Amino acid sequence: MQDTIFLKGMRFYGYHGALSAENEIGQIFKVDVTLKVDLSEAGRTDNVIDTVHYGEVFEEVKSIMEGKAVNLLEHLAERIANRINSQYNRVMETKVRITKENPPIPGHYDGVGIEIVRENK
Amino acid sequence: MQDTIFLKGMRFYGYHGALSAENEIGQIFKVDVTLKVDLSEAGRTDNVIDTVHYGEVFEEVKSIMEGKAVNLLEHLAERIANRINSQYNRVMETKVRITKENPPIPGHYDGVGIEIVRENK
Amino acid sequence: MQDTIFLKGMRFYGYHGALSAENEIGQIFKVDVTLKVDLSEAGRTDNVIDTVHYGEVFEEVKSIMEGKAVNLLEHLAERIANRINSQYNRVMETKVRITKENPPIPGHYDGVGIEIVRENK
Amino acid sequence: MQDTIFLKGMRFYGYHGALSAENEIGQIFKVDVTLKVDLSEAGRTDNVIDTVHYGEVFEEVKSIMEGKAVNLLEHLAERIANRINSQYNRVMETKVRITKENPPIPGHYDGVGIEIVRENK
Amino acid sequence: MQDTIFLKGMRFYGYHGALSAENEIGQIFKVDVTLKVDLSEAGRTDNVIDTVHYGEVFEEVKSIMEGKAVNLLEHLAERIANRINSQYNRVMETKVRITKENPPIPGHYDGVGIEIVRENK
Amino acid sequence: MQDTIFLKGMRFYGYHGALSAENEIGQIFKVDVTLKVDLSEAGRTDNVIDTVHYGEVFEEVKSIMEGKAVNLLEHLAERIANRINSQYNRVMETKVRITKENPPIPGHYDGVGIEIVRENK
Amino acid sequence: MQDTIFLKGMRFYGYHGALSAENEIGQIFKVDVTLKVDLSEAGRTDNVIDTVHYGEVFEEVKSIMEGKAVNLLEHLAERIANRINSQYNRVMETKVRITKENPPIPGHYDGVGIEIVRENK
Amino acid sequence: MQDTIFLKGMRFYGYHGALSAENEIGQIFKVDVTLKVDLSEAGRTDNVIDTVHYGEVFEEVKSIMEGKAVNLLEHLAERIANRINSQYNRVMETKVRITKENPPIPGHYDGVGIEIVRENK
Ligand SMILES: Nc1nc(O)c2nn(-c3cccc(C(=O)NCc4ccccc4Sc4ccccc4CO)c3)nc2n1
Ligand SMILES: Nc1nc(O)c2nn(-c3cccc(C(=O)NCc4ccccc4Sc4ccccc4CO)c3)nc2n1
Ligand SMILES: Nc1nc(O)c2nn(-c3cccc(C(=O)NCc4ccccc4Sc4ccccc4CO)c3)nc2n1
Ligand SMILES: Nc1nc(O)c2nn(-c3cccc(C(=O)NCc4ccccc4Sc4ccccc4CO)c3)nc2n1
Ligand SMILES: Nc1nc(O)c2nn(-c3cccc(C(=O)NCc4ccccc4Sc4ccccc4CO)c3)nc2n1
Ligand SMILES: Nc1nc(O)c2nn(-c3cccc(C(=O)NCc4ccccc4Sc4ccccc4CO)c3)nc2n1
Ligand SMILES: Nc1nc(O)c2nn(-c3cccc(C(=O)NCc4ccccc4Sc4ccccc4CO)c3)nc2n1
Ligand SMILES: Nc1nc(O)c2nn(-c3cccc(C(=O)NCc4ccccc4Sc4ccccc4CO)c3)nc2n1
Repeated sequence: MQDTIFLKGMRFYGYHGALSAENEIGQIFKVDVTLKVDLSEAGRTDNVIDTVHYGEVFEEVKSIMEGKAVNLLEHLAERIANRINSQYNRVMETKVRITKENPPIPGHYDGVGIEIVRENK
Repeated sequence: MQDTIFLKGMRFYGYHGALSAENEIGQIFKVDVTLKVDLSEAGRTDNVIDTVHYGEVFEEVKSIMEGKAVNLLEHLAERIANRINSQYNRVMETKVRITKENPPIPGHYDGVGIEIVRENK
Repeated sequence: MQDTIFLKGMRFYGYHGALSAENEIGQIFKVDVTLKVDLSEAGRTDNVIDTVHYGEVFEEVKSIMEGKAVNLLEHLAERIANRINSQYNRVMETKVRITKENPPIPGHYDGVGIEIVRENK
Repeated sequence: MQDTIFLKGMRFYGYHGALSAENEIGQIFKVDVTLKVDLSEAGRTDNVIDTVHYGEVFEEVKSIMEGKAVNLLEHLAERIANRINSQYNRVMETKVRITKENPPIPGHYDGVGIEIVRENK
Repeated sequence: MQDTIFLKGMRFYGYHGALSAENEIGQIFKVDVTLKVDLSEAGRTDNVIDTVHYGEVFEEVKSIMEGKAVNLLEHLAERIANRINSQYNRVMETKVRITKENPPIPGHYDGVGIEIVRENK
Repeated sequence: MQDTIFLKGMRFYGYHGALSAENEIGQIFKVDVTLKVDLSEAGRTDNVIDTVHYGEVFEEVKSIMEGKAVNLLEHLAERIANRINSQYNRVMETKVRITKENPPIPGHYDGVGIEIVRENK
Repeated sequence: MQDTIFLKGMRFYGYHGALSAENEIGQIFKVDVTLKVDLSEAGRTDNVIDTVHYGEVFEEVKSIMEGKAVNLLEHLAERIANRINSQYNRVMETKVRITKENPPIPGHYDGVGIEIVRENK
Repeated sequence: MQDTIFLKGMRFYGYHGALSAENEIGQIFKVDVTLKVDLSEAGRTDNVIDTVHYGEVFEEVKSIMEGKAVNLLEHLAERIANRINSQYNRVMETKVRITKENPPIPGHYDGVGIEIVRENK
């Protein structure tokens, strides 16, 4: 089963980071969420109730990304995957990628970040 | 067998969406289609009749994307995969990705969408 | 005097537009603001009090772009130029460009919009 | 008076070109239109009737770009400027830029084209 | 063994295509080549003779892409994979992707093309 | 008279540069040419003989950019402007911009270069 | 005289900013420098000694951008323009644009900054 | 286990290359590093000590990329993978991609390079 529902390049201004100054100034966090969902019923029915609402997922990601500042991207993604898996039984597995395009790293790069994959139990 | 025929970033202005206002205003839909096709005969012969015509595939996608408005991206992709699989026996499997880069979601992101993979029976 | 202070590609999700459906769904508005300001004193002093604060300007633009929905981009830009000119005497003239990259126009384009230039009286 | 109304990166697939093969195959034409229009009344009133409708302008450009094939970009732009100037008295001057990003020129470049500026008489 | 040597976005102006007009006018062909090669010896030695020369590979691709016009992308890629596999025993497998970003297809898309994977016998 | 004919982002691999190593290795040179030409006759007539051929201009630029290596970008642009002005009486003035996106400068930048404007005598 | 020598998109990681946290964490500063220089002698001679060395200019910009942290972009640009004007008599005027693409401003934008133009006395 | 920590598009100006002239002039090297690391503990704890520090990894890559010039990209990547695997036991495997976007290859392409994957022993 290779069907997926995705939300790409979601950007949020947040205050996460292990560094005091980061928590103070903040920065933009980029988030990609890919959900493993069987979409054949919805493909047949065309009834919005047979699939997972992208809009609702964005709201969940947003509430976590624009909420309380935490130290790690690992913790933010764990909370997002866990939030999506908990509320949608149709999601067989959740992939969350978070990128800091402008972290406190003296250099020239496109971004740094993490990616996790959590199956829905 | 890892050979594929692809059509990337096809853009169509359509009226699909579960929201009345979407159906009224419309938006641009981005579509990626990847077809699993054994291309060694055509690679040998160079005869256009031994492969699947990209132009014809685009026409099929277009007729569906610019046709009657439906609620879901899931339904649009199901119709496209089913249309391609039905008319081309050489296509072993069809992957259809549809992205709404500008859906009615208050936020900053690159796009939202779905992706399905349907083997040709 | 060719010195300027600028804010490029500011993006806001708003509900402006002459069409009911636009007001309902909303869309992203892109805004460029260029201010004619003599920057030699600040270039000499390095004292933030001798120039116009980009951060404060962004806040002004934001309050207007994310506020009450109006029909025209012309009206939004007039309000922004007027807001900036009114609060900063050092701004000799304000240029405001607003782009709707995804208006209700069935077609393929990069964007549509307006640009105004208002001298500070 | 530096106010303008603009339409950027409009893309149309057409068959214009002095070469037979071009007329046969076609290509994408990119068009930028900038109109000199005094926008202060509309900025005051917020009444759509006090400005020039971007949507209507796009329709005009489209009808010319997707219509009968001609030899020159110069002729296409002359027809567009003339069409806009004729129907809108508020347009003091029309600038039309047309780019062939992929003309029959053996080489590597971003595009070739012309730009004209026609005052409204 | 997941090591690879790659050449991305190689662009050549050629005259390939099943349509007479294409052969006459030509267009830009984009080519991506990925070679499966064990790079640990070279990683140890740092001796250029223990790996496959990217420059030589580009020359091979070029000679085929800028040579005699053929009908299919399938045939061009088959010739490239076969050319690389034949001359380099260290290449365990060759992947060739060819994209026509501007084919004679009336529409808006990013590109169309094929991709093949050929193991070296 | 604000009409212009332009060729943007022409790229050529050349060996120009004041440094021996540059002459040996080479690099990509990016060239923009803007010609001041009255395009109203051609806009009226649609006859290719009433304007300046973009294709011919590209050929001229190419012959200079891919020819004998010289030390300066200033000299290359002077030769191009002079070549275009000499062969086309309809060109009232020629602007030539040449960019070295990857010169032997240890740093991070988008490009360095020169731009000249030469009226046709 | 419209000839210019330019350096575009120079990027430096620095610690400038009126905010303590900025000075602590730092960020990338983007700089564009355009110099008004008569390039006809060099265009004639092809002798590097008749023009201004882009490499030397970059070094000057770099020494200022990667040096002591100051509060304002206005001060940094004033120092750069003044440094270039002082060391090169052939530079009739220096334009310096500095952009903070990621300042401590909670929002979505492309960048904020200033631009100054200083004639060489 | 599909969790990863990544650093994308790191750019360094170095002098690596098998050609004398390359070693003399230098060029920009682009590096992507993907680390296979189990991130669930850190996702639970939010304690920076339970994961691998992206900043420290960048420093390692940098020290190798901006250090002594070597002939091959294969050798540079082998040293990086080996450096990361050696210092971090939590890294189960290291993927290093190095791209020369502007090598001494007369042509038009996006880049050439290699990619290696080394499990941590
Ligand atoms: N795995 C992970 N996940 C997160 O969410 C993290 N947040 N930080 C984090 C915490 C504290 C500092 C930094 C940071 O980027 N520091 C950059 C830096 C780190 C280590 C060593 C050097 C540097 S930069 C440097 C080095 C030498 C001189 C001057 C500088 C610039 O400050 C990041 N690391 C994370 N790792
Ligand atoms: N899986 C899927 N597939 C499709 O094809 C869909 N079309 N829509 C769809 C239908 C109705 C509404 C929307 C939509 O994007 N609504 C966005 C939204 C949804 C849910 C909750 C909030 C919001 S936005 C919001 C929230 C609070 C205040 C103000 C707003 C902006 O309207 C999308 N959802 C789909 N899901
Ligand atoms: N100068 C200006 N400023 C603003 O802020 C505006 N907002 N709108 C606005 C208001 C109402 C409708 C639209 C709009 O874009 N409509 C697009 C459209 C307009 C006119 C004619 C045709 C079309 S699209 C079309 C045409 C034929 C068939 C189907 C369609 C798609 O609806 C925009 N126009 C503005 N002009
Ligand atoms: N000012 C202007 N405006 C237009 O609208 C034009 N359409 N064409 C046009 C007409 C006929 C041919 C071409 C074209 O691009 N030909 C390219 C070309 C022209 C002249 C000389 C050489 C070439 S390409 C070439 C050269 C040598 C060998 C092989 C080739 C590839 O065919 C363009 N020129 C225009 N000029
Ligand atoms: N698998 C494959 N590989 C190649 O290398 C190919 N080259 N062509 C090829 C050959 C002949 C024509 C075309 C082409 O793109 N034609 C586009 C087109 C094809 C089929 C049906 C319609 C169209 S476009 C169209 C349709 C209706 C009206 C007007 C038009 C524009 O001409 C491409 N097809 C290939 N397929
Ligand atoms: N106006 C102009 N026009 C041209 O066409 C030029 N070609 N070169 C040119 C000639 C010789 C060297 C270079 C070059 O870019 N050198 C870069 C450099 C120049 C001056 C000072 C330092 C550097 S880089 C540097 C500095 C210190 C240590 C290590 C390095 C890297 O080599 C360029 N300069 C031009 N100027
Ligand atoms: N003209 C100019 N030049 C420079 O070089 C400047 N550096 N700063 C500067 C100094 C201090 C703070 C900031 C900054 O961007 N602050 C952003 C901000 C400023 C003013 C008001 C609000 C904000 S953001 C905000 C607002 C409300 C709640 C939360 C936040 C996020 O901190 C920038 N301003 C400059 N102006
Ligand atoms: N696998 C690998 N890894 C590295 O790190 C390499 N560095 N070089 C390397 C060494 C020496 C030369 C070049 C180079 O790119 N040369 C380009 C070139 C190579 C072979 C054949 C032709 C050419 S370009 C050419 C051809 C004909 C005429 C004129 C030219 C331009 O010089 C690269 N090759 C590598 N391969």
